[PDB]
Amino acid sequence: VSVSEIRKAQRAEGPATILAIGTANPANCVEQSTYPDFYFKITNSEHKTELKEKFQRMCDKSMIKRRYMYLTEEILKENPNVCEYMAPSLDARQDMVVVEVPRLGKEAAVKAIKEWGQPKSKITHLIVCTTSGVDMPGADYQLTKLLGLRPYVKRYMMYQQGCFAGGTVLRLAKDLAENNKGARVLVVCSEVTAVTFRGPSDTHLDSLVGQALFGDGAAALIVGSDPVPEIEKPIFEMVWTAQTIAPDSEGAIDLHLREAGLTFHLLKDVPGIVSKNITKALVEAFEPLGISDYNSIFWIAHPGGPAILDQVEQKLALKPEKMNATREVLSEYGNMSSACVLFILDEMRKKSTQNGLKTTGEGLEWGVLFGFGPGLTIETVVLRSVAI
Amino acid sequence: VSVSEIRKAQRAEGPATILAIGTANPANCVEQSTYPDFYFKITNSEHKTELKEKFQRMCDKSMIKRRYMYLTEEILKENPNVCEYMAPSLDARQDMVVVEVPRLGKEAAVKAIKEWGQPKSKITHLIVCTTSGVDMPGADYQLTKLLGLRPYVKRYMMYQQGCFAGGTVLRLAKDLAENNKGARVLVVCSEVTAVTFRGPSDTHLDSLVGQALFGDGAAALIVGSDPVPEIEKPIFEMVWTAQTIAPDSEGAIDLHLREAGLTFHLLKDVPGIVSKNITKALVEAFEPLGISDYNSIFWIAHPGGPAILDQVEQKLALKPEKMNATREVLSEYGNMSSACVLFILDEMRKKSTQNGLKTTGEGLEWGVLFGFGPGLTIETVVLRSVAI
Repeated sequence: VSVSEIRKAQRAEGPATILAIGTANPANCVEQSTYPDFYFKITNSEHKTELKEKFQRMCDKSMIKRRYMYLTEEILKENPNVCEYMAPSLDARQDMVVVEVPRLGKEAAVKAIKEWGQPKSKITHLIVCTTSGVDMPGADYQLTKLLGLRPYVKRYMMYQQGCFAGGTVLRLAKDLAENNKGARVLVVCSEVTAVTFRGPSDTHLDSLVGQALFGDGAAALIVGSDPVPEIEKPIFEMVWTAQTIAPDSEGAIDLHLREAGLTFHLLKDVPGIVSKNITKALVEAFEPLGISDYNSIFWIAHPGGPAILDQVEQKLALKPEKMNATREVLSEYGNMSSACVLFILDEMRKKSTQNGLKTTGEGLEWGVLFGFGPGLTIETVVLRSVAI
Repeated sequence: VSVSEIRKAQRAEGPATILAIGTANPANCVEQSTYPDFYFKITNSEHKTELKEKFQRMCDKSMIKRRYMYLTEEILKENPNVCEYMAPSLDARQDMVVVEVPRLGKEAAVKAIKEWGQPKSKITHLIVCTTSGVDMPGADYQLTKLLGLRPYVKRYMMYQQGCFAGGTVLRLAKDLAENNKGARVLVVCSEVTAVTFRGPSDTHLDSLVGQALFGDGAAALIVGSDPVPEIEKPIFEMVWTAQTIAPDSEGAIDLHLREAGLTFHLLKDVPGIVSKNITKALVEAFEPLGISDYNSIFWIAHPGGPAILDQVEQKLALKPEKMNATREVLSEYGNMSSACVLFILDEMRKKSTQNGLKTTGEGLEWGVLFGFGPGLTIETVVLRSVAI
């Protein structure tokens, strides 16, 4: 047997391409304007006047209009340990998210498969990504079951990943599609805040900020190299990826899975660290392509908070329109952790097509997608649009 | 800018190759002959006489002479919640393994990098895999810091994976090395039983079986395509991989992460399912290669328990020597979950080289490595040996 023959016959030829995007969110919609009143009443903290004022300002500055949440008032009233700031509550939280993560991801995945138009039996790889809960067999096994994928689908279960992982799953699917002839990767990010929700405490305002920002959602992609012309429909192409850890950012964002659920901590200035290091990330990606005008590429940035977006825009002098798709997803859905950046790609390509632009990346050729999260980690994906 | 030029210049040419292997284990060595006495005492269950006799039979049939355990008598005496069959103890368990996982992985990784002999700054990708504990930033971030890797190393944090993911990390590193010119992947699997350890209960004999089998260990690999002749030293080549879910195996092995730590459940006959499904996995892998004599290839099987090995050997009529390296690792270390198969590759190539055989695969050309675990999942990696 010749391994070099086997190897040339095994691998794909072209760039890993996004061929379909589908999204889903819990039915329960939570208005941001009145969230403070609702959250202080459900967590029994109505008597903390200075603290609720603090949360009202947080919610007012978030630039989030609404979020979708698996957690309802009814569910929360049955779980006082989840409504406390710190009470043993992981078993109850796990019981919710071990079921909700695959459920919600299945909705998003069905949508993406329908868009793609090809038999689910041609799905050869599955990436499932979440930051809410873990189990064995994982959510990857659950989604194989729920979707009726072939039992020999090759699975990649990405657990406890964090806000920066929409970039990581793309980085992964790129190598899976490109190195394997005929491979079609289903990619699912599904994030539920039932593991992080907790009551307010005036000595942990970083935990509280989280309660203003994180929302639920799943996004699914079909990724593959060598699309069949006129049968499959390219949306975006991946060209180059990177992951780095920003200097001076030790302990900026930490989340620990405990008996009281997933705690959320912010010890450094995230917006300032991201803004200070985004240029270096851009030159590593775009210098080899000869591009240095960052207003000439389309943008996708994980909206960890609005201040990240503002401080990046200001550092680079981005025109205000560059972050439009990013800010629309933040407005309608809040920070959905790893899924957010995938919703943004959907928003951008949908708006570009609806508005008659020349490419799926706002009429521009090249673009960038950034994931930001614990480490402080920056994930970079270089994208090329598709004509029409 | 041409994406096809970029794609041709970006990818590697040859098969992903294992270039170094290093292992490590906690210093505390626990003899199996006297474990029943020690465990029924540290868990305050000396009254449970019938149960303890059942354990001694489990331990005597295990074919495990010793195991290395991070947990010591001193640690167990400071953690009575850990020694109960089911007491709130995840926070204590997480505090142990969030630190011991990357500590032990770093020992293994330093050994492999020393074998490899190239500057650690040439490590471009890092896969870290564990079934014990989770945290954010992960053990991948911790090992990047502990080892001094470049902060732009591309990371793949595989958490809550199970016995079966020694195969998974090889499946993963194959695509990473093969699709990226110059990529050198450090792979670390590091497994500590402090999240599973718990007292006995005579109504849960499946959990008790876990206490007789699982041990601690880390194994590290350097994986890359296009090795530099006579600078780098190939050990094994990967040629083809697969992952499947055996029919009729729902709920065979389940592990849940709870406030009381990671529970372990066995509801089906694992040895029976693995043995009924192994032929199908071998014909998928070897039919395309023209090979059907399973005694003509070298073998690496995850030793979940000894009955898995006995029932596979019997089904296939394997000669008794085929499972030698597997059994020697089971004997000296126990089931180390995802790290186990990697120690078995290390034992086989070291014995082959020590005994003056012609290849690193016991003098044979082609081999197979199998990972077995929750799902019921079977991971298959086809390997070619290297001369000398």
